[PDB]
Amino acid sequence: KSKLPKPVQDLIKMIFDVESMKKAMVEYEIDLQKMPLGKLSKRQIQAAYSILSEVQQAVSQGSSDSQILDLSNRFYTLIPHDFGMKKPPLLNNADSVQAKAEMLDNLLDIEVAYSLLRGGSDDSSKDPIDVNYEKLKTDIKVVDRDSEEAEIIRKYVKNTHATTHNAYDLEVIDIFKIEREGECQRYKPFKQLHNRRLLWHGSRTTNFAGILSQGLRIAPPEAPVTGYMFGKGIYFADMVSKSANYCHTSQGDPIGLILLGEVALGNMYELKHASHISKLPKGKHSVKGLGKTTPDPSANISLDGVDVPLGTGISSGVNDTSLLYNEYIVYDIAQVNLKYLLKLKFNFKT
Ligand SMILES: CCc1cc2ccc(CN3CCN(c4ncc(C)n4C)CC3)cc2[nH]c1=O
Repeated sequence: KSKLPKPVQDLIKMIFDVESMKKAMVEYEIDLQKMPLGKLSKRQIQAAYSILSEVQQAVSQGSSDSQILDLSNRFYTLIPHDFGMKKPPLLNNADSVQAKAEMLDNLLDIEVAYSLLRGGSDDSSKDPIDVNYEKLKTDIKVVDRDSEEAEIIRKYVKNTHATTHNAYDLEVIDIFKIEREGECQRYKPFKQLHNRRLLWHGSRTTNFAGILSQGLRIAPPEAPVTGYMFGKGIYFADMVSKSANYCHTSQGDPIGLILLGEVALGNMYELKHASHISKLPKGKHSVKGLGKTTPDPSANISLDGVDVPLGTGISSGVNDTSLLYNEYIVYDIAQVNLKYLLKLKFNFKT
């Protein structure tokens, strides 16, 4: 039997749940009979991203819907979708490209999680929770509820739930302190950079075995850059609810996971509208998407020499922006040092 704390054991059970991986694929309208979990490969995902990039070019160059039908069918050939003896919807627009790139980004994390379960050793004398914990190459510790670090984290959650995300409220169940093997060493060129901030990143529970083993990653070269608002980077928010929306929890599955990462932002390239960039302008280290609302800067605090923007939301004074809240993007995986993982209960009012 495992000696791991019960909250860590429950976390491991959650992120390696095979039935949850299947459900995520069903949600993504994938045909499980034609493409089951075991059949998912990096090669097929990579080939589907390329078709998506082909669709991105045909949509921008104003190709006919007749010409687009063949690229759309090509996509469904690589990634079977659930329809039956039916005709699938046309991938003939930017919204379609964006939704399919988002789906493939999720399939990459699910493939990692499933490859970790199949690629190891089999020993019935060891607790399978202990076996799976070791596959993550991450030290996971429970943060004491009464500590100052837990108080700062709970205040950050409490103060940054946006009014426009009023459909649910959040309850912090567990706070974990996480240390991914070799991540601190990788972060070393950025450890003293200015503007280091503790920011949120939400994701589906089915992505966390991939996030903990491989860290936060950028979409591959084959992925269509126009499929992402600020291009292929790693996205963060300073508002908990903006990130919690990415958990995709529901009344039937209300437990979600969200990260707190130290992000070395440096000189930020400030943007108000979409810019599908391939690289940053010289001297810039990140992108800050300017929101209409920002946490109150007078309420900024320090937790281990890093800024924590835990103030309640106030007007940023920024006009004519496509964003309600800020977002931060980095384009080098080394600019992120994952610090905490929170298990949250969503209480829906709807
Ligand atoms: C503004 C805050 C924010 C933005 C946000 C945007 C998108 C995703 C979805 N993630 C799917 C898996 N994905 C991936 N997994 C593997 C690869 C190679 N990639 C690219 C990374 C992206 C989650 C997000 N959470 C947030 O809190």
